[PDB]
Amino acid sequence: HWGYGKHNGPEHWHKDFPIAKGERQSPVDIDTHTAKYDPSLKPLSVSYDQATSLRILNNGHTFNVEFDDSQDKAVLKGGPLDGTYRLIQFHFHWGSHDGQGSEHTVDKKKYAAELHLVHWNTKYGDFGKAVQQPDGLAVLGIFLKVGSANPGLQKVVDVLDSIKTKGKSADFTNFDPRGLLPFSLDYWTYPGSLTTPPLLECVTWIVLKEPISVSSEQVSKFRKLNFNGEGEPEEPMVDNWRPTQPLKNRQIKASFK
Ligand SMILES: [Zn+2]
Repeated sequence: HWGYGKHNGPEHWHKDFPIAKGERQSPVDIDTHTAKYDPSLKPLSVSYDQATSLRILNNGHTFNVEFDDSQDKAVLKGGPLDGTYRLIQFHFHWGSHDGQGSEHTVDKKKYAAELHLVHWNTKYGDFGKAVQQPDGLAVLGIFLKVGSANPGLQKVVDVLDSIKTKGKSADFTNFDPRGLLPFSLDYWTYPGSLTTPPLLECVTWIVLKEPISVSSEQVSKFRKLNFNGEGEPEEPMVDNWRPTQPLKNRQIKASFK
């Protein structure tokens, strides 16, 4: 019912999801000169040592790596957050070519891809309750810059040929998401939304300044996925990104001076 095509794409999402034109929509452009250091931010704590990946799936929009979120096995704390946020899945957005694909931009520059690690606030008990609250979700956003091959991505790349069409999934256990993090956790933060329908304004965005690498060959494997289901005309899964939205009455804060 929604997608990234001419008919069903970001320019038309507002018809069925009028919040698409709301106060706190994502992604946004990050102006690095006007994002101000915020000394009230606490240190950011990523605790992924016990993370338990389960499956990888093509949902017709991207591919998701799903985690066991029945316990505090992989959590995000600190920074702008109050309380504990549990990892439920991560996924990517990417382009048709290396010069586009990210959702957030930095001084109007696009990266080749962007990684989203989605976490929900445990005080709401269940992801489905959390997404209804303004402090329900915390999404780590990590930019991918084409350069050297990334070993922490390779297990993902290697399984993508098994989930080429919408609705396919594969077993995906023992994947360590720490291998997808940059070495510095310096970040920008702002209040926003899911970047796909239903576009709910429940997200504390934490966008890391340091990108991770991806080889040309690795991102080319992302582009061999398809939006369509089996037996339908082929629609390559590329350019599954929403363009940036107006900042409106928000500020982007920096964790670093
Ligand atoms: Zn995303």
